[PDB]
Amino acid sequence: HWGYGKHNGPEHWHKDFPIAKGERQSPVDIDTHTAKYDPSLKPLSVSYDQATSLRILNNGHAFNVEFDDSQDKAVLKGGPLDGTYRLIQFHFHWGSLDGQGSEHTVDKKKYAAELHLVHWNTKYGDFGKAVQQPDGLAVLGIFLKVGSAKPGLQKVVDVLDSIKTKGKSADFTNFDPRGLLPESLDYWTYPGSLTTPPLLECVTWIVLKEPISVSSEQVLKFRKLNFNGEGEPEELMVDNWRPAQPLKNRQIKASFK
Ligand SMILES: NS(=O)(=O)N=C1NCCCN1
Ligand SMILES: [Zn+2]
Repeated sequence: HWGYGKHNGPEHWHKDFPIAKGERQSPVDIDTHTAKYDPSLKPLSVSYDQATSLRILNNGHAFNVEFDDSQDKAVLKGGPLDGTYRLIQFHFHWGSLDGQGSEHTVDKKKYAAELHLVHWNTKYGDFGKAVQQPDGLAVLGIFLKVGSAKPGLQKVVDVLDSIKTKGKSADFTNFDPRGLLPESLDYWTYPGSLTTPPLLECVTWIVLKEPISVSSEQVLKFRKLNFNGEGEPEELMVDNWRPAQPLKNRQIKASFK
């Protein structure tokens, strides 16, 4: 099964998932000079005041903070999107070192990590149907740089000891994802894919320009997680990022001048 190692990592995924070489794969490098301001875009509406977090899970690839998506409670609207997208989970990608870890890059710069808030289009009724559609998902991507601590991340960091290994989960109610957002909602957007198998080409990506700052100690605790299950030899969960993929026939649009 797929992973991030030399024998099962990104260069191998195309054998089981041929769409890995498709026309709208993610992530990509965002060339800031080539992206074009689009005055047709609207501000992003991020409405997370009623979000209901439930659980945090180590799935062997990353950890997911899961939300109750049985009602419009935490939704993304506006920007490039038509209609309403419900938050289902967020997770991160990160490196073994502070100079790598993001999936998207900005003028080839790698950030220490990247947060993905995953939302599905409510017109398709749930997530499994949404992933079969070209406009099924919207992923809000936020870069993490190492600097000052992000207070709203600390509850996540402090629960990681309890989900060290693959398949472990813990209650994670009453978490407010508003505390993971930067001040500005300026963004880039393009049509892409999931960055993990099955790599489905269902995503409108919305990548914020402003990174959030996290402390070195916060990201160090991400790097103490394990890819392996309990009782198995320890494999640190680091470098769980897919590199940039060919842009092919796409244009990245900017919401800002
Ligand atoms: N990293 S990612 O693009 O968000 N890929 C995902 N794969 C499975 C479903 C949700 N997300
Ligand atoms: Zn992701």
